[PDB]
Amino acid sequence: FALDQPSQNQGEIIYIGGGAGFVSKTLHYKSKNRDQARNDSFDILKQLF
RNA sequence: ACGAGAACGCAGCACCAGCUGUCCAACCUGAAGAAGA
Repeated sequence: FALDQPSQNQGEIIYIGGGAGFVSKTLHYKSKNRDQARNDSFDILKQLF
């Protein structure tokens, strides 16, 4: 209902634990472009499911 | 009727005394329960 999600506060956000998403598991989209990172993600996830 | 006969190379005696199989050394290195249940 709120989804405030405080942001830009000196980077104080950590996805600690699990059962949240597959983005925190695979690390290639922090050094690519949105279309390019999603293309690489599609290439690597074609082998899964 | 032998340069002969008779005659134990034998008796006593600890291969023993002292001496750390010790000294140094990490079972140690590298490694998400996620993911479309």
